[PDB]
Amino acid sequence: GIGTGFPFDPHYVEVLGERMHYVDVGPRDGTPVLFLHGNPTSSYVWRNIIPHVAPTHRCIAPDLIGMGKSDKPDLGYFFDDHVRFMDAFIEALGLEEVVLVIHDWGSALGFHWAKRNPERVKGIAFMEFIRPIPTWDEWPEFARETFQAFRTTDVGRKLIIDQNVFIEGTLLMGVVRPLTEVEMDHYREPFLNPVDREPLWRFPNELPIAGEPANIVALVEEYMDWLHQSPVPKLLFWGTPGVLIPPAEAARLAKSLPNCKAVDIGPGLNLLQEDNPDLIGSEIARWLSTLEI
Ligand SMILES: [Cl-]
Repeated sequence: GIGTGFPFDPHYVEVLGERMHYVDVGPRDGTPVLFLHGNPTSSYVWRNIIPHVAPTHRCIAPDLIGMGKSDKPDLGYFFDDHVRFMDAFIEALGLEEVVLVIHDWGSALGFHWAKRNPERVKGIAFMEFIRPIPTWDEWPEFARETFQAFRTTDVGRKLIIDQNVFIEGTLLMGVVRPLTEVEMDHYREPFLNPVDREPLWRFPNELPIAGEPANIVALVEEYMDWLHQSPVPKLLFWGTPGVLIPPAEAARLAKSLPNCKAVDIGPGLNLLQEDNPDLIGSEIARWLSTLEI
């Protein structure tokens, strides 16, 4: 079945005075492919996708600051903090032109960096990505009251920080197929200590839903406007019913985004990588061979 191991040798780089962990495999030359995870995952979410790409392209998969094997300083872990560290990680590795493979909050990082640095982005593969959610009616009904509760400093912190609900419950409700105990232990490992769970709570409080927070909504609207005009090659993966990207939204993007190929992965919620890694990996590898990289 789907692989549960994480066989990658650890790599570390100092970034703004903190150590960030990253996977780094594949050939040394060529245009690298930079894989960005979101909440509440790590580079572990790419473990079954990278092996389809690493034969022919360098794959770099960092753990976001405060997550995975990266350092966990006592920050608020706002989106702006993640932007500062990811900007610096990219520079610390000396990356020039990249292809991006992005998911959930990693897609907000990737699209925001791409919009600010369009000359350095040769392609974007994306899935279950951060877009403005116009009203709460556009958040999936089965998860609406819980995400509304997450976005409070009393109940939301009790659930996410004290009780680890984003790992023990929300994560499982973002994958259609059942995760194994081994896989769950990989996802639990960075957050065994409750004091380290701040990013798990701040991330859903940054989601652009019903106009809040206004600053994130504005930032996300900006990169979506860029994406709707930019000629950058685009590869969209979507599933049914999805979470952030329902089928009808995927269809709108497939019809409207320039230079965009859309791939239906079958059943999927948020972590599409956990439901169909073989199709995502093989399609990324095929798409890469068509780029001018
Ligand atoms: Cl989130």
